Amino acid sequence: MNIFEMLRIDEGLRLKIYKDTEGYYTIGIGHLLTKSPSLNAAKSELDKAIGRNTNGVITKDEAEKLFNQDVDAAVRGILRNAKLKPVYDSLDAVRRAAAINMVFQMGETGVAGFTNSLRMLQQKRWDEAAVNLAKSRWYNQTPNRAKRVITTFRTGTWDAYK
Ligand SMILES: CCc1ccccc1
Ligand SMILES: [Cl-]
Ligand SMILES: [Cl-]
Repeated sequence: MNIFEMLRIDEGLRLKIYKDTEGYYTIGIGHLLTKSPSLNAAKSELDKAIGRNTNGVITKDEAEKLFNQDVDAAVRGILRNAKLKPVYDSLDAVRRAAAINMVFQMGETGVAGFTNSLRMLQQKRWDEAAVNLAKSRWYNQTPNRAKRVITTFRTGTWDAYK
């Protein structure tokens, strides 16, 4: 199992603009277009991202291409973050995917706001980190996805995704 497969399960795939769990215009595999309430602003952003006049609809290939760029960016964001990098480099491969998932979902600032959890993961105190991760708006808002990511950090296996 890998990051792409993991995120494809967590995010789904939609070829027409839709609103995410927070009510924000998104498309494809969890690609946020804009936080603005305007559908046009969203369509504008979409056309700018695809490089053509899409009219709110994209193909599967286009979706996958945004997806590759977004995963790439998430990882790169982690590596560039002084607070995140050290933790990320301390993790094994499976857990790294859990870290990428979080950043992809909520951005680097967001995650960078989980200080205590970061420290606990860095110390490899899995169960404790798992409990601390659960005390968050993230877990309360998207509990089933949070549980899957949390189990992944807790166990270091893909069991939650099987
Ligand atoms: C807090 C989860 C995490 C860990 C390392 C890097 C990014 C994100
Ligand atoms: Cl883009
Ligand atoms: Cl959920």
